Amino acid sequence: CLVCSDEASGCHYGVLTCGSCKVFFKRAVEGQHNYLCAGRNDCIIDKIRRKNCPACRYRKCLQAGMNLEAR
Ligand SMILES: [Zn+2]
Ligand SMILES: [Zn+2]
Repeated sequence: CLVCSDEASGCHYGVLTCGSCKVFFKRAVEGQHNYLCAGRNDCIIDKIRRKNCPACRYRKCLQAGMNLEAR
């Protein structure tokens, strides 16, 4: 993961965030779109690898530069 650092794979979504955040982005993209954090001033879904905010993960998938159809 470009973001979290939970090893990722290239695949169809290109941008190699972990498999989950990709499929996630996908279903997100699709239904639950825009995940605007806990707006808790740039929440970390990283370093320690704890999901302090699921919303924030999508936000940083963007930030990482992860978009659905292989950005
Ligand atoms: Zn990830
Ligand atoms: Zn967050």
